[PDB]
Amino acid sequence: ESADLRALAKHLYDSYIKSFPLTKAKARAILTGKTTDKSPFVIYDMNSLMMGEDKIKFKHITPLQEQSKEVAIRIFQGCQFRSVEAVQEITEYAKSIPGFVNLDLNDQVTLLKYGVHEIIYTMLASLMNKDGVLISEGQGFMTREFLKSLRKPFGDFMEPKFEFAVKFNALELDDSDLAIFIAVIILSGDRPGLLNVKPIEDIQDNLLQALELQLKLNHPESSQLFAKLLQKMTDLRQIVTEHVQLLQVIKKTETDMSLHPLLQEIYKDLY
Ligand SMILES: CN(CCOc1ccc(C[C@@H]2SC(=O)NC2=O)cc1)c1ccccn1
Repeated sequence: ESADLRALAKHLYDSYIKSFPLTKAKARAILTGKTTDKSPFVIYDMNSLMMGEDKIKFKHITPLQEQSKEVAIRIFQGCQFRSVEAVQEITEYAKSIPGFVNLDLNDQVTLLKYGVHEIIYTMLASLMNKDGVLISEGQGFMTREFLKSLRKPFGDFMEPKFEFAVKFNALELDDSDLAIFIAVIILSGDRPGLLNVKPIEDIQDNLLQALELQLKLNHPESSQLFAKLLQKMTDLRQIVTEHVQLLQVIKKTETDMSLHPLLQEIYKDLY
């Protein structure tokens, strides 16, 4: 019934607020000009990239990769580092979805493993506009053209995300909508190697109802927003497979690669 669907929507939105530091609301403000405390440092070329990394050096030190390697790869490892952090926030959020923790532990792993990237790219869109993407928790803004200049391999790993983002952001979803959308993505019963599909689908069915109600109430005038949003799920899935193909190419043609352990777990045998 409706009351429970709304309570489910709010539960998810609250845990979403607690699990993810940089929400779309905060992100759009920064990208717009609101919040009077700092303007994002913009990296649009190699000089600015240097100045950006220097400023980070004026500050304390953090276990990362303080250059001596190629730009395209530092940037590449930078995204992966941020992804490791994302996996932890997303996993915490996943555990807040009613029913999730009670699913077979193996399926939780599988759902997480296949849904984490689709969620990372969904959340990333919130930090992107047609010209760039926020980095360092809003501290910075790296341009789309700069990312597209990196040597060919790495020069085009973000372009598909930007293209998806522009389309996705045109739906103008807010955080309360995204929180439910993300839950629907995690609770996908079509993931490879699932042992108990039934339990997963019943949870997703409730999530879908809650999402539909949310979009109708929060966006009364947006015609077929629900259906359009569900279709974006095909694009997200494609972005992930593309990315995995690009990772294979790199592993096959780069001297060496090196992927963070947590990411190694996620990528080990994935679509
Ligand atoms: C926050 N930014 C913005 C771009 O942000 C991302 C792009 C792709 C991912 C997915 C990663 S990259 C990989 O191979 N596997 C993954 O899970 C995650 C974030 C940066 C950009 C440069 C340096 C540090 N930070």
